[PDB]
Amino acid sequence: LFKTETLTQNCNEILKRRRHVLVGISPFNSRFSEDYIHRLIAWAVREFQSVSVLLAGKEAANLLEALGTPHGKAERKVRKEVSRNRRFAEKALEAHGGNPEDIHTFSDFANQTAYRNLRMEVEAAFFDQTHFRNACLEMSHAAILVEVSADMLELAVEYVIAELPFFIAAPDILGVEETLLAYHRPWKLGEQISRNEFAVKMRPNQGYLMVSEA
Repeated sequence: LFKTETLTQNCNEILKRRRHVLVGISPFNSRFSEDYIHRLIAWAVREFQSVSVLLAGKEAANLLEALGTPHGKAERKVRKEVSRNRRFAEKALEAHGGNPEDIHTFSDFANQTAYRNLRMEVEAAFFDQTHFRNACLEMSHAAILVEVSADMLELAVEYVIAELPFFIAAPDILGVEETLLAYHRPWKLGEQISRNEFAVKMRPNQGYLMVSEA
């Protein structure tokens, strides 16, 4: 039903224990359709003890703004899109035996200590290390995905910075022992992170699970 590919041999060991998976769902991404979300979550609930859903926070508007959508309309548009992702995930979670309250957005933790610490770690790296800054900008290019300017990227990159703590430690934010972030795309930044190319480090209880249909 789904084929999986881990980041590291560590990501693989977390995978073997099947404790928690954090399923990402992106706004405005043709991948996530009601039927697809239903299948993914179905598979998650089967394969793991515990399933959580991660949605896009407020900075998702930065993406629409980079595409020239005006600021006010951008927030309203993101609100509609994300609340719609939520409704689809709630349905699926309810239907397959998961907990409908296990949906979060990456903005929900803004005042949480664990989230703020991590966001600081990422900002310090973003500003200090040029390599990291560029990896991040490449990634925000990926997110916006008719020409793309450097200012568009300085805008959209807020999205990548806000999201990243769930990629490097979700467990600290959600209070869970260990977890895998499941998503359909390859994560290039993650591959570099895993090789110790930056001051940002993936926590030993976190892993990235690339998931694809079968």
